[PDB]
Amino acid sequence: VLEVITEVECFLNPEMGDPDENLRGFSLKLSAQNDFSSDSPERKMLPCYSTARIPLPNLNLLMWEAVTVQTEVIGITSMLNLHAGSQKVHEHGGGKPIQGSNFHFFAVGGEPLEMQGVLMNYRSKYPDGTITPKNPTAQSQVMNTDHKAYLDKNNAYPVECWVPDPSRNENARYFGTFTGGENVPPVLHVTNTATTVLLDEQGVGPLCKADSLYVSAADICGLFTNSSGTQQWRGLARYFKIRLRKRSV
Amino acid sequence: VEVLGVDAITEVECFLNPEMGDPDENLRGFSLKLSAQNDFSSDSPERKMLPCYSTARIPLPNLNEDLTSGNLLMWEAVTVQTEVIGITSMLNLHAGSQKVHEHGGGKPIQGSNFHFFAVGGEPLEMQGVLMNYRSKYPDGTITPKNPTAQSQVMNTDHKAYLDKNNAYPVECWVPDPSRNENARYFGTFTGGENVPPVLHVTNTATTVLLDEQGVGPLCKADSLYVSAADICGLFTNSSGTQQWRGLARYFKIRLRKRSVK
Amino acid sequence: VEVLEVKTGVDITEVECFLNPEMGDPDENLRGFSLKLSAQNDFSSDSPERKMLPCYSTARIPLPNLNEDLNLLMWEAVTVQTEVIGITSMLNLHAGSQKVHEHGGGKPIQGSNFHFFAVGGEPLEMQGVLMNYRSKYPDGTITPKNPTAQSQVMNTDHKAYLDKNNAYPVECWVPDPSRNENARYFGTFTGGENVPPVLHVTNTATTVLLDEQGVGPLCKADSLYVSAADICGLFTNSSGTQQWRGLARYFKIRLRKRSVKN
Amino acid sequence: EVLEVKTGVDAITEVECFLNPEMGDPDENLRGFSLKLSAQNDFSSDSPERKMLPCYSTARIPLPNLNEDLLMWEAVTVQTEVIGITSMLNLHAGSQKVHEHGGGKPIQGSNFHFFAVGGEPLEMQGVLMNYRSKYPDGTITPKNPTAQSQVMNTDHKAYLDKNNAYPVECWVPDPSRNENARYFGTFTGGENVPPVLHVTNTATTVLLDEQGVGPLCKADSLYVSAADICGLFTNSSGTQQWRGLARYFKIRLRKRSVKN
Amino acid sequence: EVLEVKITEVECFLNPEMGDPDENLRGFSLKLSAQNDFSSDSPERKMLPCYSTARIPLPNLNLLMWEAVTVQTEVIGITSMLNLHAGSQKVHEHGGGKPIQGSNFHFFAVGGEPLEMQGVLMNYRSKYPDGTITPKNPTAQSQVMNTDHKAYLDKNNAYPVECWVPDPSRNENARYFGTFTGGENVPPVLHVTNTATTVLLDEQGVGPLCKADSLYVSAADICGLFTNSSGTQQWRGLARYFKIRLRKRSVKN
Ligand SMILES: [Cl-]
Ligand SMILES: [Cl-]
Ligand SMILES: [Cl-]
Ligand SMILES: [Cl-]
Ligand SMILES: [Cl-]
Repeated sequence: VLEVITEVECFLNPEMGDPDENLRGFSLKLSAQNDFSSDSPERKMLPCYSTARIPLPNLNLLMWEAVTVQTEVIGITSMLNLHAGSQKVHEHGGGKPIQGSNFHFFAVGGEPLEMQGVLMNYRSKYPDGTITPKNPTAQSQVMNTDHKAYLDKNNAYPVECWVPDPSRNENARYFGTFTGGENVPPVLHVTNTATTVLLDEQGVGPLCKADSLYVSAADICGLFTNSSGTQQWRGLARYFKIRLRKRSV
Repeated sequence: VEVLGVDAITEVECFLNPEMGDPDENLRGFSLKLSAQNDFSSDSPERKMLPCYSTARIPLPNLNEDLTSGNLLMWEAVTVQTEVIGITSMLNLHAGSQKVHEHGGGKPIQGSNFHFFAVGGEPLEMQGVLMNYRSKYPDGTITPKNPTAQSQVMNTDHKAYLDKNNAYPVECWVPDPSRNENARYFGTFTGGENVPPVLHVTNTATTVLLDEQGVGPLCKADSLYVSAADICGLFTNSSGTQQWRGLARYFKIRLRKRSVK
Repeated sequence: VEVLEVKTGVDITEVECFLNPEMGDPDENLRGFSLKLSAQNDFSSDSPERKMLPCYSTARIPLPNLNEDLNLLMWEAVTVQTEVIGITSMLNLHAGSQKVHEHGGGKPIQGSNFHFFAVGGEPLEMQGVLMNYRSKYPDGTITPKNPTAQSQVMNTDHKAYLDKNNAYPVECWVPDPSRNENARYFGTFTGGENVPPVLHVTNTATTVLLDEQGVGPLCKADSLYVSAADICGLFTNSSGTQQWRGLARYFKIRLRKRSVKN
Repeated sequence: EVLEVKTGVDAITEVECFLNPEMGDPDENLRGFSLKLSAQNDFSSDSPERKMLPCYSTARIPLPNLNEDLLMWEAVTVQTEVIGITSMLNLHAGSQKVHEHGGGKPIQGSNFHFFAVGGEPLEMQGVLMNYRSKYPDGTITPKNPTAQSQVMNTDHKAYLDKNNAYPVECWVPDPSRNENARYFGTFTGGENVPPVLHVTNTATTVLLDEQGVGPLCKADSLYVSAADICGLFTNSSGTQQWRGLARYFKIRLRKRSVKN
Repeated sequence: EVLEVKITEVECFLNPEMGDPDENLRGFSLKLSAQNDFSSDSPERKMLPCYSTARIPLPNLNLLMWEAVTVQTEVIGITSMLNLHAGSQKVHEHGGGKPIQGSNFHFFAVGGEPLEMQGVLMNYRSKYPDGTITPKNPTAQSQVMNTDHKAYLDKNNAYPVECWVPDPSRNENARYFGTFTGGENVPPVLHVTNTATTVLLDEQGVGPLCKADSLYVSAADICGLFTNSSGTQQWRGLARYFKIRLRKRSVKN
């Protein structure tokens, strides 16, 4: 990497499971109380990480360096609809707000996000279309160094199976907050005044290999509680605006 | 709206009223009672049940005697002081609100809330997202045209200017982070049945409107745009019915004269 | 008032005040509490009793005139140290409060709270806003005159000076952000049934009262005004009835002499 | 009164201590707990037992003797934290089950975390929930209180001059005095409040005022004060007791020249 | 003692020691008991989470000593708590499983010697099981501060988290950071980022110095309670990653 502008943007859709053509942005209803010895969750019940590869102007070595990102979760006010489908809070009361466990995560890199597998239950039998830890053992419930993967397929890597790998990701920046619990309030902020700098302490940002920029996200907002009492994950899309400059390699 | 050398500062003050629905003449600042449990396939919210974005265009003094000149002057918005007005009104637990228990006081306003403002030199630009794309919205509202299942996530068709007061339902629209190059917007959504409202007042806080290059919103055709949504939470009537409560937002915006090409 | 330089000399006075709260004080024993809260009055017949309504506290601190000939000198407020007094009194869970469960301790004070202070060179300027414009307020209260539905959002008619102690109900009035050019105010409202009180004491915290140009509130008529509201939450009696509980607020204000033009 | 910091050999010292909590200690085995809490006493007949009332902790630390013809020790920094926060992860002993087949109920609810460093005893102001409370022998509480003692009564001034005597519910640090002390307290009230406690040997509180002057130690004595009521322990029966923990202090001091 | 500075990186994933009640429930404790009288409180080994520790040997440089300058650390697998289909009690009829929630402790340390610990007990009369190292000759004063209870974190899976805390009166040659959050319904809140570095230099710019060419990492990451369908509860813990930058420092003999 030697010394030494353009902007790209993306709306990245969430991958919550989409149990039918009308329920884009939701998961299938949650099952409960499967014994660890017989836990076979359906594909459409499992939120997955989102990713997109963004092609950049080819340059000939000059490389695009990501310098800043602006990002926010899109449609947060949609949760002020308490008239459609949600269980009443009490008799004559309005609908129950989306609430409970949530995960808000994004990454910007010059290559796919590197992940480490960890499982609640190693004996989980994951469905076709999902990519999950291979040859899991009891150690897969703590740290098992076999479970390395690239975030190289959209709507494939279940959020519950994978985390950003802090032992890799030399050429990406990632940020995530997990908040667990049945009554957790969603707290989401919007502003066009907030920028994250992507430069390390030596002043270098993600360098885009094969003229490619990779954005990654997961934005599980909480659980939607139907009138029947059934629960579904709700997700929202994440906007990215990335400022890049030419750097000489 | 009070609108008061080359270093001339104009201060624009205004109190923007909330638009929560106002279901009768006595419940200004409240919505109609919330319905619940409408199947997605038959969800027809009443007009007066839907809080909408508040907005106003504030005309500014004309700056340019000669419209033919190489350079023109524009009002540039440099700072805003803002706060929500009448937050103490929620200490009235004697009127209309369900008792917390037998012999107890009234239930405080609480639950999901949204506190949002914008200051720009053109209308706020908005992106539509829906809980439920099959929602049938009522006459008087402006809501995403020809929504699809993709409207429940991101559908780039749904672009609008916040160009009408009490028309754009908060539940359908967010500020568009892909536009608004000539506006600053700030919002926080806090969801949940029991969320406590937390609101601060002080005449000592100022938000700077200058971007990275030190440039504020530039007021196009001498027009300053203020936008707000202040849903404080849900009021619970003795019956158990719930209504949105909103409050007005004050703005004090300082502007200077910028030369442009 | 044209503001000139700070008058330096061999002479920064400090003044201090403990400002008692005005929660309603329903009898001789219940100083610091309101009357039991009523519930479920229809908006059309809402007549709260005076002793049920917390009011803004205010005191005027008199200062010596500085002018040998009626250029002049005014006292300028530079800083304030302030804190809520007796926060630990809520650790009394043996007196009066409803058991949390059988064989358990008393229920803590909790729920909606408001913590507000101001320091000005003149009375606090307030703006009226009502939950219910049809509320019939009791003798001894000063509340918005000729309210309309618009009084439930913003009605610019409702301007008042905080010119009387224990008269302006907290539920009717907020500091006016469109006035108070000669005062600094700070408030946080936290609403809800089960809100925990969170209160900090420290003698290391100073609020600077100086504006953008380094100018504090000026005591135009040789008076300093301190204003407060400290509703800590609701006390729940064994019976189920609820009362507001308030606590006094301490102020210590650093003053200097400021030159101004006649 | 205050001149230059004196440097030289032996112009700096550090002192440390662990101050035990004073939660009431209802028997020889329940050190660090209170007696079970009563409830619903009428204000007119409120007679709390001594062992039910947590009190402020205080200790005097002697410093190397300095000469008066003035040189004084100046407190510059304090490192402090609450000791034994992980003991609350014992959910097997004595605590009511959260539900059938469940673990014990964690300690939770109203808490107060307070410390002070001064060159004289902490100065306190009295405020009462109920001015008619009848406090027990062995406690020092607001003397001859009135209805005003429920808000602010300026008669209630005391020095924190006795360990395990000044009940926390009766007294606060007096912000109108303590010219020669720094204090820091947080009260969080409510039945379900979670304890939140941080430990780290990398956090330092600076005790210097805006002029760069720390507490000055009169007669070569340093005074530490604390209250760390962590919350309520719920027994199997439903009875509740306060739980407190010790507090560590590490105080760095330097010599300061002063003119009497 | 400590003179001029003369760079190497080491990394570790340290497993949690939550009790591991059977070969399938690695990362969990045995179900919690409740309501033992203080006079008859005999917790099983597998029910007690313990501090984790690893010693990392470094090249023998001989004085010159290895000096720990920075640490990046992260709890690993926080998203696994989004599995609400495996084994958790339903929140209500037709509902999803109950999240892990309740009392949690998140702690780490980097030192040039074993972590120095201080013993404090909920109940001094607690009778601890074989394989655990707990306060010796405890008294009622062991429920507050009893200075007898000093120990080195010198063994992995032995020192129960409920018995021991880092000693603020020692650990001159280590840096430690911990937060305890107690309560029935406390929400786990965990952040991941590869952009966060902790500086380990003291006031004089000296990091921990690796006595006998050993670096010591210590942790406890009790995430909260898992509630089984039956109502029984188990602690859940997760591994902690460490990446430590070290430099050579000249010292006097
Ligand atoms: Cl794998
Ligand atoms: Cl549209
Ligand atoms: Cl009026
Ligand atoms: Cl006294
Ligand atoms: Cl020991």
